[PDB]
Amino acid sequence: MKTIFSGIQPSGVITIGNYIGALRQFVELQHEYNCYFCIVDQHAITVWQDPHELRQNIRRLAALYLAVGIDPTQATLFIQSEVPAHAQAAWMLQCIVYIGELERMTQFKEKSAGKEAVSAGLLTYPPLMAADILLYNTDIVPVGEDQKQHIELTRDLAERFNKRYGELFTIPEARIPKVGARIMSLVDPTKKMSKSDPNPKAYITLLDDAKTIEKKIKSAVTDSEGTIRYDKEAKPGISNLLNIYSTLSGQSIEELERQYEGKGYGVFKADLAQVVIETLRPIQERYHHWMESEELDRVLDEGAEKANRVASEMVRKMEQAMGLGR
Amino acid sequence: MKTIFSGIQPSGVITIGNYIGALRQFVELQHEYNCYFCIVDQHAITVWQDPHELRQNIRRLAALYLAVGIDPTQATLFIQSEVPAHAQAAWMLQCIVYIGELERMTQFKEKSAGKEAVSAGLLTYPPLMAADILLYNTDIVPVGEDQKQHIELTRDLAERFNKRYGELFTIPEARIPKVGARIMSLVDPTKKMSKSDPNPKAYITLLDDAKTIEKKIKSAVTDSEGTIRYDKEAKPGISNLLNIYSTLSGQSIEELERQYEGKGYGVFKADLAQVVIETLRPIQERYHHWMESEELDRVLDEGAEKANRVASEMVRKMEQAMGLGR
Ligand SMILES: Nc1ncnc2c1ncn2[C@@H]1O[C@H](COP(=O)(O)OP(=O)(O)OP(=O)(O)O)[C@@H](O)[C@@H]1O
Ligand SMILES: Nc1ncnc2c1ncn2[C@@H]1O[C@H](COP(=O)(O)OP(=O)(O)OP(=O)(O)O)[C@@H](O)[C@@H]1O
Ligand SMILES: OCCc1c[nH]c2ccccc12
Ligand SMILES: OCCc1c[nH]c2ccccc12
Repeated sequence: MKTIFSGIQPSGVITIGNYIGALRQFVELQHEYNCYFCIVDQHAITVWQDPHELRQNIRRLAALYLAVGIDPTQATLFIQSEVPAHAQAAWMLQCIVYIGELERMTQFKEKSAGKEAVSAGLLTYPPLMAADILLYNTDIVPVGEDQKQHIELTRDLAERFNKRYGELFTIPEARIPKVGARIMSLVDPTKKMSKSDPNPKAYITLLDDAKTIEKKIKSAVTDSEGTIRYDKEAKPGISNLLNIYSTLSGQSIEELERQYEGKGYGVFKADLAQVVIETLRPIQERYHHWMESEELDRVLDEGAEKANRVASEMVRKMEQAMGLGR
Repeated sequence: MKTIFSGIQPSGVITIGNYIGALRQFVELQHEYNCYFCIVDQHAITVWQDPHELRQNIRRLAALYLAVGIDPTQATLFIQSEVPAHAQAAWMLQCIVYIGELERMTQFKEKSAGKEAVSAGLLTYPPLMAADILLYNTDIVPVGEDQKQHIELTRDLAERFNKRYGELFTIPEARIPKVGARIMSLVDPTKKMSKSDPNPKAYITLLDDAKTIEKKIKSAVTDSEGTIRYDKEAKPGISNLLNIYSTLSGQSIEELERQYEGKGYGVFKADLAQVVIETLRPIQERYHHWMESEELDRVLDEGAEKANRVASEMVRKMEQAMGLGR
């Protein structure tokens, strides 16, 4: 039985991009693999987070993990900061990675483009993520396309540690879905949808109500050609909407192209909004059930205890390999 | 009663520079302050350390801490990596510091000058050091001159956290001794003496035997003027040797200048070597007593338990202020 690890930042409320690219597949993989699913709050604070919003987004993410169908008896669900081994292993891997490898990361370059002043944690984001994965001898890392480069670096760091000190880490492999690996922003179809986008109109969170979802889908940027067909280069907006429609409804893109022959973008958008609303309706109902109850904290308590047992043992082996401590 | 924190890297065997600039004063301050003295093995691995040498240098440093007279019932002596709070607080402070502040650090610039490839841990050395200090509500940090800049940054990070989130950290002050704050290398009197210098002749470790100390002092670079007088600009070699002689023997520099009027560098160096040997002789005897015994590990066990109690509580307050966890 292979091991899976994957994490989601409580930098906001997760989007249909997070769902389609990652979380939706978590629900299937929990039955086939030994699964660790993490709320990576230490990654979230690599940029400014209001403390009250962060505390709440951590609970919201935990509730949405379970609301979409993750069974806490089949997968280990826990908060990153409640397992100290992640910070401990992050430091050791920070001493393995070179500054040039971190500065070349695409995520760092895009996230620091606003400039002014960028935290060191943003630069050292990858070694913490590498620690997340390597601590549990992870075989498979299910992610969207945006995390492929970080997993490539994680493999490099595992190989470097293994050959500098001794064989210890499993070399992880990314698992990126064939469909929906990069949901695009509704207001800029050339940028990926992000839950921390300064525009709320760029994303659909799993907690958006019907009126909000209708507004954001109908406001999504398109061309003016009027034909509903998939073509990323010429029609990136319509192409993104068709991809969301297809993967949420179960209709193929060609089937959707035929369905909307001779129809305008207006009815296409209105229909897609209702497809999204109906998808989110049972998720939101179970979400409110998890946010109301003490059982959410008990799930998190037990998840952290289990992750701590595995991760702290790996840290002991990492320290012994490097010569730290006694 | 004010609190003191100071740490020494097990990157090697500590030198007379480490002793004169820091450790010697530890022995006095332990009776006047609430003291934490640390073996910072996580700082040591910011550059390559052979695991076997690192494991041994950690024990050697612990033994030399106690051999010079640190009383484990008057001060808390512990290993950095055995208190996870240091890595945890280091991550949070990494999210407070800006990359530009780390790149401007003098230590980073000098240590990365060899170039090729520099670990990220070398860049993020300061936020871990800031964590070391701030975790124990430290008032005073006794160090040599080389650590002044790191403590200035630590104060900046404490103030930034305090005003971004809420008053939590004590603002520490450096305590740099009037005499001996920067012992210089014996082979390059314009560089500070360093325990990890690629030349062994640059430093005198506390464990150097008599023949070795004689060799290194007699090989120390001087001018050819022949006069024994203190003048850093014209005679940096002789000036460094006079400073070591003065602070170890209790004679003032002027008293030493008068004593060696009309004498050559040869007898001056030979005499200084014996002053150093006699200084180290009782230290080395008690060192061998600590390395032989189980009581060294018990001291370290109790030190880590006490430091963990204080540091883990501060991490809980740091997490609560930032919104991490629950
Ligand atoms: N636009 C996207 N399309 C598909 N998957 C995505 C997308 N964005 C994130 N993911 C996925 O969500 C998972 C968690 O990553 P993360 O927490 O950092 O999302 P985010 O960047 O903060 O939110 P988002 O990108 O949607 O705006 C990843 O496994 C994977 O990258
Ligand atoms: N040349 C020196 N003169 C005086 N104090 C020193 C000197 N070098 C280090 N120190 C002091 O030793 C303490 C521990 O610092 P550290 O472990 O990093 O020493 P080091 O750089 O590795 O060894 P060294 O500088 O002697 O070659 C510090 O509080 C303080 O900087
Ligand atoms: O950076 C993407 C979020 C994340 C943090 N740690 C991880 C480990 C595995 C998959 C995703 C993450
Ligand atoms: O960098 C100098 C060694 C060191 C690491 N952490 C510290 C905290 C206080 C004084 C010195 C150190």
